[PDB]
Amino acid sequence: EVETFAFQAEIAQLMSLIINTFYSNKEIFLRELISNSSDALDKIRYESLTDPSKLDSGKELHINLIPNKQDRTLTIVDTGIGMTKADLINNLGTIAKSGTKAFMEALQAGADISMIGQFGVGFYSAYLVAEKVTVITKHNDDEQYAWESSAGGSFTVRTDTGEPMGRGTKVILHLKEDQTEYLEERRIKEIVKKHSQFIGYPITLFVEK
Amino acid sequence: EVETFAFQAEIAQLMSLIINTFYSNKEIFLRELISNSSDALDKIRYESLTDPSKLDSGKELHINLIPNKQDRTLTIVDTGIGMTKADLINNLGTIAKSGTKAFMEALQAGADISMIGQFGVGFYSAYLVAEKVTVITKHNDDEQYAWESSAGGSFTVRTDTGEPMGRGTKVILHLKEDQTEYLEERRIKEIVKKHSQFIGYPITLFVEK
Ligand SMILES: CCOc1ccc(-c2snnc2-c2cc(Cl)c(O)cc2O)cc1
Ligand SMILES: CCOc1ccc(-c2snnc2-c2cc(Cl)c(O)cc2O)cc1
Ligand SMILES: [Mg+2]
Repeated sequence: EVETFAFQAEIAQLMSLIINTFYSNKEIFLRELISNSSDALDKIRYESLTDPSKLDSGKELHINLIPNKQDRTLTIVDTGIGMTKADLINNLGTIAKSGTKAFMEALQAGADISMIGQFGVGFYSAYLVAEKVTVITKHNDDEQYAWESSAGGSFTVRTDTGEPMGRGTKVILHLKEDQTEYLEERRIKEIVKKHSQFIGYPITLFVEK
Repeated sequence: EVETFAFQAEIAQLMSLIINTFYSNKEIFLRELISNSSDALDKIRYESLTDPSKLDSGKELHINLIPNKQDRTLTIVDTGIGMTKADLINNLGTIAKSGTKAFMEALQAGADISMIGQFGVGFYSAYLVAEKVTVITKHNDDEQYAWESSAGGSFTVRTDTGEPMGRGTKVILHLKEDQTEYLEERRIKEIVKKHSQFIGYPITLFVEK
């Protein structure tokens, strides 16, 4: 049922540096995840321009942000193109080996962690705030899969048994104990307004009981 | 031999606003074109991770900048994934109808033209400096095509008879008469250093006799 994989050495090194480096401006993780949702939304939009049946798995193109203080999770849902199993295994659709190398060289030429998305590896900034990340994804070709990792060098992939998602990607951030500010409505609103004001899909921040 | 197409009304409106709006910071066109080359380079890199034969049409992943003062052209060449004929017709692989709408709304909510790439339509910033743009492209699936437009509502596509390119995209900017600074070596170097310092492929600026 569950397959466990080793990250490539460079990606393990990227994740160790994100986890261990002192860096206070952690809120940029949300901009990076919302940007990857926007890129995935743009891909299904573009494919649907020539094949409208690609939206038979959901016509609405949007992003939901769902805090849960009881579970200590922040979930980012989109209805973008989704990832195949192969793309999930292959670093969640990114060019992460080469992007890591360039990001390292840049951190040497003075860059800072907030520039991670210039290297094609912004997903991994989730580990600024999450002890465990779970990525549930469904592409029109393919079945629904769950990826997960608490870092430490490995990740798992399984066929997902949760709720069907139609099409798209859900990123569940299991927050570190000192990072619960990212469940607060005022804090999430301030970060989306500062860094994702011009994203071209609706972003709905859910509220809690 | 030559097919002529109308731009969609929103894209014609995007190009008219880029051509007619007073806006002095025209040099951002180069960052936008070099970013689209980087995205195309990332796509063939990612595809080659699971199918190395995709690089049988050229192993090196790079960007060349070629000024020609005699022809008044600046050419941007990359060896990225290339575009099919369909993608060229469909706004050079972009979601340009919806990106235009969001860029317009943003220019209302105070944004400026330099933010065009946040709307997925940075290509069209070429018309800040070019009277005519020619896009020659070759994808592994497909033949080599040339797209061209001097704005005014239409573009052409033909099978290209120039030099074979192996794989990738060449953007030829036929500069406006008052925009020849963008052929000067010191000027191009200053713009790549200011805005494309962290692009993860080599950028070679060619020199002239
Ligand atoms: C350089 C960006 O590369 C990217 C960007 C997005 C993707 C894709 S395709 N399907 N889902 C995602 C996705 C992935 C993540 Cl991690 C996410 O947070 C949200 C998503 O919708 C693949 C590569
Ligand atoms: C939002 C970016 O969307 C993009 C970005 C790049 C592409 C692609 S696929 N093949 N070539 C290009 C390309 C296109 C242009 Cl115009 C260029 O200047 C250089 C290129 O290599 C398609 C959509
Ligand atoms: Mg981008």
